[PDB]
This record gives sequence, C-alpha cells and structure tokens, in this order.
Amino acid sequence: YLDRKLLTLEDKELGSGNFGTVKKGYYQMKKVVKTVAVKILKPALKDELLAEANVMQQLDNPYIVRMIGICEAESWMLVMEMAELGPLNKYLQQNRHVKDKNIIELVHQVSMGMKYLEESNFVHRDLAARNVLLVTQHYAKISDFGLSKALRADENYYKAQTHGKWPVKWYAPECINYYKFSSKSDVWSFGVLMWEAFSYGQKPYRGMKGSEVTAMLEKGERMGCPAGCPREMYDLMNLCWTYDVENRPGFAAVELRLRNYYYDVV
Ligand SMILES: Cn1ncc2cc(Nc3nc(N4CCC(O)CC4)nc4c3C(=O)N=CC4)ccc21
Repeated sequence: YLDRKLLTLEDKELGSGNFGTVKKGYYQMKKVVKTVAVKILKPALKDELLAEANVMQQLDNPYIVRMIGICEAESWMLVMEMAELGPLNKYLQQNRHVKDKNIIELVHQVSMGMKYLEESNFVHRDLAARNVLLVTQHYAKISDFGLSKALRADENYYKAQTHGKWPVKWYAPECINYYKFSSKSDVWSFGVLMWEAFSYGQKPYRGMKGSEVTAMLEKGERMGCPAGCPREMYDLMNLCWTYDVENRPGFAAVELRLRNYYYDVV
C-alpha cells in the first residue's frame, strides 16, 4: 500500500466527491513522479472510502479512472491518476466551441466504460457529467465509485436499504420508487449525462426540486432536445429514459448505437 512520504499534496481543493475532497498531488514512483488526484476523507466513513477503493481495484478499462492505491496517513486517502482537464460539465461550460462530433466521441467513450461496468456486474449509481473526467479533450474516464455496488451473481439489481441523500435528477423511476439500482438505471443516468454533454454542462431540470422532477417523469414528460444536439443523439436520450426498466436498453445496445452513429459521422 502507499507511503505518505513519497506523496506530496498541493493545498487547493479541486472539488468534492461522495465521501471526500479531491486535491492535486505528486507521488514518487521508482524513477519518476506521477501527478495524481487524491480523495481525502472529510465513525463509518473510513469503510466507505475503503469500499470505493475495493471497487476501483477490480476495474481495469481504458475509460475508467485508475486507482494508484490507498494511503493512510494524517487522513485516509485514495490516490488516483490525474485527469488534467477536469470534469466534463465544467470543461464544456468553459469550452462552448467544442464540436458536436467531439461530444459524441466522449459520450461514446463513457458508454464503452459503462458497457465494461455492465459486463463486470457493477452498478455505478452516480453517473453524471460531473463524474466524467477529461484526460484530454478526446479522452474521457468515468470516476467516483463511492456509491457503486458489486452485483450478486444471482441478481441484476442492488436494493438500497432507505434513501440517503441522492442525486435524484440522475435517477430512474425504479430507484426513486423502489430503491432498485441496476445497469439499466445507470442507462437512465447516462441519458441525463448525454443531455448534460450536449447542453454544454448546463444542469438538468433547472430550478426544480427532486420531487417535481419525479412528478414530471410520471407524466411521461422529459427534458427537451439541447440546442444543436444531433437528432439521433436526442433520440438515444429518450430511449435511455424509457420508464419501464425492462424495455429500457442495456449498455451493450446503448454503446452499439453510439458506436455506429459516431463511425457514421466522418
Ligand atoms: C480544472 N479542474 N477542475 C476540477 C478538476 C479536477 C481534476 N480533478 C479530479 N477531480 C475529482 N473531483 C473534483 C471535481 C468533482 O466534480 C469530482 C471529484 N476527482 C478526480 C480528479 C482526477 O483528476 N482524478 C480522479 C478523480 C482535474 C482538473 C480539474
């Protein structure tokens, strides 16, 4: 595991995730230094960070943030690779010149990242543009597995005991209504992430309470098509927002439509 001495931290906080506060740092490997991002813990919580690390340790995919390791000194610390460009929603906010086909590339990468996660039977549970990190303008990685769960070999959903404070605007009806989280409910979140991407990092359901969003969806109402969003991408959003879980597509089908659409547009 990781040694505090070989870890240097800058003291400005880059932002906050589910169980901590992310800071830039430098970690000396054998010969070189790796620039890193370090989630630092604010009773239970230690277990939560450790659990997140336990999830990350089992994941190896090009489109998922790699964990370097864990560090236990002064605070409990989860050491990750640094995605220099930061979160997708902030980047697109500040980079309105980013081309529609650039955004397709990036959301397609998230869908590859998520297809892997679906094949691996892990549920993300907090998929949102804020937790997509940009290594480069054409390379996105999924992060923050603080809410993630390893599914049982006999089940395709995790059932939460209660509702703790949740990112309700990214949650499918069955998560809100029944606390049932599956890869299919990550697909719902992905659609909201797509809406975020093609709206250049604008928040979904602006000015509405979680309760008003739920009520809007149960009417069969959905968010509109963002300015300049290609119609095939907006169609996929609505598919992701299928109310019935069973009819909603899985990430294999979502990634396939993203892949064909992206490859079609050269
Ligand atoms: C310009 N900017 N603004 C924020 C920002 C953050 C990265 N920071 C990163 N930031 C976070 N968080 C802060 C922002 C929140 O939206 C999500 C939690 N997590 C990670 C990194 C990271 O590089 N690697 C693994 C995990 C790098 C650049 C950033």
